[PDB]
Amino acid sequence: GLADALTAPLDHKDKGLQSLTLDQSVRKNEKLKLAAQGAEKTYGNGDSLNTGKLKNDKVSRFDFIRQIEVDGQLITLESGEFQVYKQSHSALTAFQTEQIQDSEHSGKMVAKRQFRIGDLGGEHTAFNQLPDGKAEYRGTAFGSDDAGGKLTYTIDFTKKQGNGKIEHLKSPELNVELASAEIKADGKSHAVILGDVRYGSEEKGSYSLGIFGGRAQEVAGSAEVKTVNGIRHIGLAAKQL
Repeated sequence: GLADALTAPLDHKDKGLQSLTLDQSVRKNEKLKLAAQGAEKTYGNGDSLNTGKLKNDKVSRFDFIRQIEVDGQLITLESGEFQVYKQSHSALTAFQTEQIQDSEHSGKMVAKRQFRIGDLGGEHTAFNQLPDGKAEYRGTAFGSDDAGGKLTYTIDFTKKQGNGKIEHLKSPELNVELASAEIKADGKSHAVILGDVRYGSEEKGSYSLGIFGGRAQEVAGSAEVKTVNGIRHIGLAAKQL
């Protein structure tokens, strides 16, 4: 499904989420080239990724090159692995950097590793159309070199509160509690949750989730965990059973 995501047109026959707009994953004035399984495609800011072709509830992986066109020619600025986690009403992306442009010689690349979240999108649940009871979510938490995290989350729509936890990441300090937090209305009037992240009794950062699907089937977003090495980013996506 990787080559097809790069070569085939959007087809509503494929399982949703059908597509994802790459607003954050491609910066204005730059281009993003993805390659996998013998195919490639280049994206500009605002283009859509064909997530329809990707498998649900798993991380799909592409090689990426972030490029800039300067007076006709394409210069590589960064390369590595582009990750996409697909659910039915939501999706998110992330970047594992492996190389960056040398700071002095534009034509040279230098080994360098780092990790960051890209886009989060899908069919946002309207704040004023939230369901009634309580809901349980289960899914994935993924960070640099580790897609084996397990996300547990619970929403009480009556109290408009959510809370949960991350387990099983290889780095134990990343297995944090996602502390109780209020469901609020976005600037786009979408339902969102912003909360603290905790380990033991202590605050360790923050998390941010959007609620997706007509019936709040899904949550997705990310967490930042403060560490002595220092901030670690974790992608988050879960769904009702």
